Parts: sequence; structure tokens; C-alpha cells
Amino acid sequence: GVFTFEDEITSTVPPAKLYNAMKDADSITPKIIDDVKSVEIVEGNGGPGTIKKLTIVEDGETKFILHKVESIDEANYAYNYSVVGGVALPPTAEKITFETKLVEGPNGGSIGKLTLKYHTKGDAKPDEEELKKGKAKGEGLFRAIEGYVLANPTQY
Ligand code: NA
Repeated sequence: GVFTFEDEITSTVPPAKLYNAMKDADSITPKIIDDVKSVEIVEGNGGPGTIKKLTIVEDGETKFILHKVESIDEANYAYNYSVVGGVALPPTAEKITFETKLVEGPNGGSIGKLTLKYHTKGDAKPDEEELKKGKAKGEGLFRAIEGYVLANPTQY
């Protein structure tokens, strides 16, 4: 099954800047998110289809996550990736898709829509704590990208 969740967020950063930073997540995330150590491209050019391997630390243990870039829609300031391997995919989970879309907000900032698409095996539903964790991760990454732009104003 596929279960979809949307959350509306705001930023003081305007959407073209955020969107540009989002596309730079491979370099930004290991700097700001303590546990993310590295991002390696396995196949592809950064565009849709690209497979990436993230190396993280959890509890002093090195772990690996696999991502797939799904779609990048500049017209709607949209950047979509999926978690396709590693700890967030328990056996009844197939894939988790994290979509971010931005529009102009009032006061020269942004309104974002964070979509989480939790793909399960067969008739299973998402575990409640897994969903909570997934939403937190999605919002954390958004706030890492935003944090970077707010701390490095000249760069965007
Ligand atoms: Na780090």
C-alpha cells in the first residue's frame, strides 16, 4: 500500500534560494547534520534516477542509507527523493518518498509542502512510530538546507 501525508511549513528564505540549496544537499547535509558523514553518488548525474549512498553514524556505529532521486520540477520548486535502502525500511516497508515543493510566502519567504509517501509491502500499514520518525527526518533535512542558506547568505 501507499500512504500519503502532507505537512505545510514556512521559511523566511525565498523559494528560488531554498530550491537551489535543495539541489546542493549532497554537500550541505554532511556539514550541518552531525550524524551524516558522507554522500556518494552510486549511479547517475544528480538528476532523476540517480542513486546515492549515505554514510551515517548511529550510536557510534557506521550505517548506510540508499536514496533515489525521483523528480526535480523547477516550475514548481519541487525536489523529490526516496529512501530505498537501510534502517528506515523495516520489512513491511518498501520505500519512503520525501517530496518538497515550495511557493512564494507573504513577506518574501516561502510556504512549503512536505509530502511523505510511505510504501508498504502488501496489506501492511505504516507503524506509527516509523511515520513519526520519517516526518521528523524530512523536516530536519529541510531545516538543514534552510539553516545553511541562513548561515551563508552570500552563497544563494
Ligand atoms: Na556530519
